[PDB]
Amino acid sequence: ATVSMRDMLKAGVHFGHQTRYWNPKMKPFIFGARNKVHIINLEKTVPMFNEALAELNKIASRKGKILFVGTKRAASEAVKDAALSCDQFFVNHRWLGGMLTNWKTVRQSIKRLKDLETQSQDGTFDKLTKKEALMRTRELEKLENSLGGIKDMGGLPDALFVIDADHEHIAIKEANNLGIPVFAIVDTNSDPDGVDFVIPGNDDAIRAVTLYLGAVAATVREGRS
RNA sequence: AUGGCUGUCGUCAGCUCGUGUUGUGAAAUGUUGGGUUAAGUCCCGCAACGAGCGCAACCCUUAUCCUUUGUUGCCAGCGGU
Repeated sequence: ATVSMRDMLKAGVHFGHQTRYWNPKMKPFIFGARNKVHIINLEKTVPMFNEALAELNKIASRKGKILFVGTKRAASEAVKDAALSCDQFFVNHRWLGGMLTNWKTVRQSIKRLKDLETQSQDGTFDKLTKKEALMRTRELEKLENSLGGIKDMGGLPDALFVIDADHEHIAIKEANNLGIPVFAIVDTNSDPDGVDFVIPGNDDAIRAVTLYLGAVAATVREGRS
């Protein structure tokens, strides 16, 4: 149920950014620098990866709801195959400022989505002209482009999973406000203090983000069972 | 001292609210930015997300055809003048 260090070496989890963009709040997780490129200290990560999954074992056991957040085009596709396979919720596109704290408004937009979603099945657009139908599908697709992965959310999620916290610092501000356990994949240039469960790793690699997703996929399915 | 009614900026495209967020606060954000339009009209980005009054549309007239009717209106196809 846990990953080995050998597989992570092939995954490229320790290939951080340069020594010019590094964040000084990551010193306890910085190994060295080769060709002026910081290496993630893998010794601290592996044990912290398990307790991160251990926390995932507890929340998923009590019918908990988790949220995978990643707005990078080099990670936007993996999260789609992740949440849909493990029966969860995700946000691959633009993280709206106010998805959590301003839920009383995003709740109605979901009703607006489901209003146009229900209108798309029966075919109500066939009696309206081409102008009214195209207009109702240009927003319906935009809400699918925004709230498409959280249509059946049902209230505030109980856990937050983030990919590269510094690129998602809007989501962490909302997570620390409501008191939600946030599990983030922090990079050498990212923000560690905002997240209580930090997982020092890389974000600009395809195989790196999937190795995390493969691990979190099984542990949450262990909670559903 | 007022109601109702009116002129003008101006038919200019702006004016605001609920929630969230930012700053001790007045307030800001939304309404900024790249393009675009007659126009905060529309798309994309974006700590903003939505909505309301406005703009637009629905109203009237004019322009083309068809259907319905033919008076006191009209006169082509046929006669008497």
